[PDB]
Amino acid sequence: MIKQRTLKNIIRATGVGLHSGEKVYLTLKPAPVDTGIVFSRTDLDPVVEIPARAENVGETTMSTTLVKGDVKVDTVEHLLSAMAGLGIDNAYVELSASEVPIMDGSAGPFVFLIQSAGLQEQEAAKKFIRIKREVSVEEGDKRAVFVPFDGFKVSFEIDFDHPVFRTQQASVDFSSTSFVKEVSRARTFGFMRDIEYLRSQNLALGGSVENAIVVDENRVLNEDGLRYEDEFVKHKILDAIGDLYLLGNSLIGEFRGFKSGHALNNQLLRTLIADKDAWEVVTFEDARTAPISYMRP
Ligand SMILES: O=C(N[C@@H]1C[C@H](C(=O)NCc2ccc(C#Cc3ccc(CN4CCOCC4)cc3)cc2)N(C(=O)C2CC2)C1)[C@@H]1C[C@H](F)CN1
Ligand SMILES: [Zn+2]
Repeated sequence: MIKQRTLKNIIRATGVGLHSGEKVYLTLKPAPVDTGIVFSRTDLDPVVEIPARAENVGETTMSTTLVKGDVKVDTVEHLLSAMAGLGIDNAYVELSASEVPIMDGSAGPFVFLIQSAGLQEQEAAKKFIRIKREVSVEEGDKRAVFVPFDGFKVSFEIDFDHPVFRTQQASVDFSSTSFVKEVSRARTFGFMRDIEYLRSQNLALGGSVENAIVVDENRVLNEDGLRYEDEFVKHKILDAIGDLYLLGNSLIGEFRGFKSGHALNNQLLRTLIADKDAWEVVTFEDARTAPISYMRP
């Protein structure tokens, strides 16, 4: 059968929080069967643990954020992206501060570390949510859609009215396209104008070229430019995938985002969980017949 994966070994990384400018020490520990992904504030006494279920999501404005009480964990999307990518079911994610470190602006550093350590299969069937019906949300000109699909695939359009905006639509089937190779390296991005305002509202305090695509009026200001033709929309997919990990079970279906953010992605989540008609849980007693598949541990 398809079995749950956890970490083989623990991983320590160090970085800054993009919004906080805070030095943050990160530790990824294996977790038991049926733990799911569980974020943890080790700097607090006692320690505060927020499962990365959708129920725990807060201010979605500048990043995806987990809350319990008046304790938050900011910017989980890139890491959850990475964990989703490699099909990790169970991990604890320890932090010395409120924000998850940004590293380079992509999932790549996270995927690296996860795979250097390696994965452990566990005597327990992986549980899957199969999309069974179109489920759609709109707000103004944004839209966000699940569509049943025998596999896992993500599509995104964006429109920025911008000299730099190269391609603004992409679609990836992850049962025939390497998440690792095609999506994981896609960096977050800010606009020159936004940044000037946000710094003077104590946001983007840890932001630099070393972890973000910086865009002028006209051009990427990053000396070494883009990792991809379509990095921006490739990053949007990355983020989308993270948000979808909050289900707390992997997805057999397709997502389509149009101009969508964390806020509308999270609405889509809630609505989907609410319409029990629209989905079902499935395990597979024979991976050679299952519609999505996995990399070697
Ligand atoms: O990636 C995400 N969203 C995407 C990207 C983008 C967005 O929300 N971006 C959010 C974002 C905002 C600001 C920065 C920065 C910086 C910065 C760079 C240089 C200096 C000065 N330097 C410092 C060093 O010295 C030299 C100068 C100072 C600061 C990076 C990302 N977006 C948008 O739609 C944008 C348009 C609204 C969709 C989510 C959200 C979080 F960003 C993380 N994941
Ligand atoms: Zn992002």
